[PDB]
Amino acid sequence: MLEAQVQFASLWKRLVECINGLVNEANFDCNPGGLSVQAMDSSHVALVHMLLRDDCFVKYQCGRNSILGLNLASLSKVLKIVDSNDSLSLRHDDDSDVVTLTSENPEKTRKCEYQLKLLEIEAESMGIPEMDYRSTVTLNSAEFAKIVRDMQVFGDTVTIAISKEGVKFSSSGDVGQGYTFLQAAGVEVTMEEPITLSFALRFMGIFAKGSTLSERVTLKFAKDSPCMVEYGIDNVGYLRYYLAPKVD
Amino acid sequence: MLEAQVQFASLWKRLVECINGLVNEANFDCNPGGLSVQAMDSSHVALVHMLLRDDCFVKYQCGRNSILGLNLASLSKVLKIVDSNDSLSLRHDDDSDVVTLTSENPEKTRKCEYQLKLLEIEAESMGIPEMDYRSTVTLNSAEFAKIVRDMQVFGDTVTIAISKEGVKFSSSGDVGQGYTFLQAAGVEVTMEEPITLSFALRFMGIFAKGSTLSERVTLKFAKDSPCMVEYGIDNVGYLRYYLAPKVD
Amino acid sequence: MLEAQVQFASLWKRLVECINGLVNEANFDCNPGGLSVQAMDSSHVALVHMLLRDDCFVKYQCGRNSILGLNLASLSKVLKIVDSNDSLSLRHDDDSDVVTLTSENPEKTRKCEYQLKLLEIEAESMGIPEMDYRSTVTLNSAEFAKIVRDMQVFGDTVTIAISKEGVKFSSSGDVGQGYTFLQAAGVEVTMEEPITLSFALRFMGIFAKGSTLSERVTLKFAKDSPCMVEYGIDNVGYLRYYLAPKVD
Ligand SMILES: NC(=[NH2+])NCCC[C@H](N)C(=O)O
Repeated sequence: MLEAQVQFASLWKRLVECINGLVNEANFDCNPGGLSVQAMDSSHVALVHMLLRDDCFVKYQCGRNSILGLNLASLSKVLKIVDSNDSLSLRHDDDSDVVTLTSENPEKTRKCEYQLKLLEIEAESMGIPEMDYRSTVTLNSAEFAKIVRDMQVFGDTVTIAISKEGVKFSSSGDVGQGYTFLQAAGVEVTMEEPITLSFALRFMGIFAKGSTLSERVTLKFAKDSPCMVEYGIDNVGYLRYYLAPKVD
Repeated sequence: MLEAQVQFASLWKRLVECINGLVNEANFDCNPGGLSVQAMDSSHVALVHMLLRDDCFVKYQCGRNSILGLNLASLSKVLKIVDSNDSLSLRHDDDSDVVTLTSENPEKTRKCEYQLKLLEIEAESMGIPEMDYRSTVTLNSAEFAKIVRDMQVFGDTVTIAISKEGVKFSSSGDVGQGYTFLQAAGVEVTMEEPITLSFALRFMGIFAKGSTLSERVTLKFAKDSPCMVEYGIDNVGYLRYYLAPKVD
Repeated sequence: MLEAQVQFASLWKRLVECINGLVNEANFDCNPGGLSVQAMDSSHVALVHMLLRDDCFVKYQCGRNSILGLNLASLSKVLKIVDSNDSLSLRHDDDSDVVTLTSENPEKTRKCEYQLKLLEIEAESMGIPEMDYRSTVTLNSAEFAKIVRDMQVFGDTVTIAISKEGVKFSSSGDVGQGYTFLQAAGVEVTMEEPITLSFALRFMGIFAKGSTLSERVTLKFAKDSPCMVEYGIDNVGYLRYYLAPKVD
């Protein structure tokens, strides 16, 4: 059986939101190292990889590796009612077809218990592309979020140009033609060459909801290669998205 | 001939929003002892009693045991645009066919006068449930209101277990099962029975709007009988809702 | 070679907003006088004159006098993404098909630059009553706004009645009848004959959105005259609406 208590459900609420944006069901891999969702979107273009490390939690027990299919829709619909500042313990007793969240008040005056059915989740097609990333750029997560919401009013394909002295997000639509430019303030560009990719803005949008977790996001790029955008969870996990460049 | 000025219009606004959830039109029973609204919902499962005692107001004139039929659709739409912190004078002149709401700011610089046509509404047979209740829980009005929204993500029916330990709202549906357990002292049980009934959340919802009126709420239960939810309005009135149990 | 840099873009934002209320597109007359929009709604009942004198900018520049046709909806969408507290340099160049907006922060570490197609629009045919204005009445822009959306719960014709006592805003319909009355010698009435006209609230609504600019608002009237509602952009320009009265 697995047991994993978070001090503040804050985290789970902020986390499941991000990943429910990409996929409506995902397998949690629970080894003793910690919890680990790694799923693809249905178009096989974007991949989430989240790791919560054991020291993320106040209580963690997972003797042997169980895999739990959860419906992230339902999980979302529940965590939406769990209070920010309540604790949330997630258990599964090994034989059962259910997982169980339990939410206590600091002052123990109120206890909530919800239980969700597990699923058989079919395809773990996967393949964490991890190549070598030449170009990097790091910025206030919420700025990144605004910039994709901004580029969205124009077209549906942000074009990111990276150069010694800053980064240029450009889009184009019927409304006209935008560009936001961030001078290398703040904004830690640190590349090897000039480098320009483009990207489905739908997905950048799903990823940018990341800003709920980390003051700062990091985008990593390489030619012909999936960008990765990584949100650091404290020093106790990562939410990490990869997305195929647009070509054709 | 009647006039009822209240100092802070907030009271009227919050009240009409409360009973408007349940019914579209209702009779404003005006005695020398106070205003009373008694009204059953169209599906005959659910009752409002609303009393505002004579002291609740500032001016309150009413010899005659005079009645008023009022379109709460209309009344609500008007009270919407009346400043929370303005005076609201409800007047009806020796047999008009219209009520007049009149409104002034403290500084007497703005005056608002609204006129509503009255209805004939048959005073409903309905009558109040007769039971004395031996099982009472009192809890924070807003925690109550949260727990219905909470439970409604699962089902359309909520089971309320009263026990010396405390009340336990359970519900179930497609998403899965939940409950919210409260402990006694937040919460004031007065049981003498392992008594546990079930109820329509559509209605528990409508009721819990009561939170706008009173920081606490009392629920009363008789074995196989209508529950009452009471919202004390200062010590100058009550809003009382009664609802039928779900049974076999 | 037009250039028109405001310092706080919130003005461009708050303006286009008001006037987009009335028309989807509008010519921007750019004398070295300054920018002026002049335009009519589809139904040719209502008129917008706005003028920003050159003193209004921090870098005006306009040798000759170009007209600029703009899709206001396209411009409004772009201006929604622009930060209140940034630069906003406008700019047409000779024979050029496209105008260009250009935000930049105080801290000069984020250049934004957008590019809209110009339209061709049949220059304004009907062009200002240019009247006396017998009756006047100034009052808080925000209260005026409140009062129109008040009278909208009733009907969609407001009857404005002025005497020296104050100004009554009357309105009737299915719900009933309201009148909001304000008092003089903070309501700056002053007429030369009590008169009382009527108007479409549809349009008073669209106007009132000017409350975002001037804190006060001046209404002017005259028997069977196109009323006007003025809004000083403090003193670096104005925004003027004119509306045909409803007549018998
Ligand atoms: N668009 C992608 N995510 N492509 C990834 C490469 C192909 C395949 N997933 C593999 O590496 O085995």
